[PDB]
Amino acid sequence: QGQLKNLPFYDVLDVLIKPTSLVQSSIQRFQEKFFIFALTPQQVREICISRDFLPGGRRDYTVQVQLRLCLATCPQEDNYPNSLCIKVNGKLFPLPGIEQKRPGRPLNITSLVRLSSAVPNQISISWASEIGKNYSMSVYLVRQLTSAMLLQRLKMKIRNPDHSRALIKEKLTTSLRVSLMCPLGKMRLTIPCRAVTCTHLQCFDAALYLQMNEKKPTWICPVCDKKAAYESLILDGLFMEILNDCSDVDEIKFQEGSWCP
Ligand SMILES: [Zn+2]
Repeated sequence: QGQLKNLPFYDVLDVLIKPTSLVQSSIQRFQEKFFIFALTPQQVREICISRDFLPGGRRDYTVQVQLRLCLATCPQEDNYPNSLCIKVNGKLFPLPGIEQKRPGRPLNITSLVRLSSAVPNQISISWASEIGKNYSMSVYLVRQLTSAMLLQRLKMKIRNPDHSRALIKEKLTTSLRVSLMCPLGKMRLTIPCRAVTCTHLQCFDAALYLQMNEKKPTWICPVCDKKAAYESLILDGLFMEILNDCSDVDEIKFQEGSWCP
């Protein structure tokens, strides 16, 4: 209870505060709760040496303290309570009526964190309750990953050319036409990719798809607009073979796994 969905661009290094119910008075609308964590000496050093270019162009800590809120039992997306107000060591953390419907995201609170092991850090959370909607907070130490990093990991996880040949033949059992260009970026595919759930043969470029979700993480497949989560992604060996053999060719027709332009 209170566990959140995995974020593909973060590695969890530690749980600083385990999922914890934000208990509400039933009588008063507005609520406030305080939480303490304390970094170890090695965690402080971890943050301090971690600075690098982030997306946006800013140099900052890539090892971060990340606060997440969600409804309360299975893994949930980030969701905020009505009138959420967060203070960290007394300083207000700006966030990036009855029906507040604004979508939650993880909060990088590192820049208000006291980078010390001798002194505890403190977080205050205020909110206004809503009937039959219960929330939970947790705080993690995370390393933010780039798209290159996700790409690399994705490479270490690729699909037999024969799998797609059987979909070709178990589909045609006229002519099956497919493009070698990215529907996202319009240039020639470099690393061809789709979700295992996708029933189409058309691929998209892994690197460019992960660059887009790095900025605005929607995880929607550009070909068919179904869910295309990071963990569902595969790289098609067949389209990789075809890419190393073609040049100046944009589209191909498959027959009963042969292929012409
Ligand atoms: Zn799709």
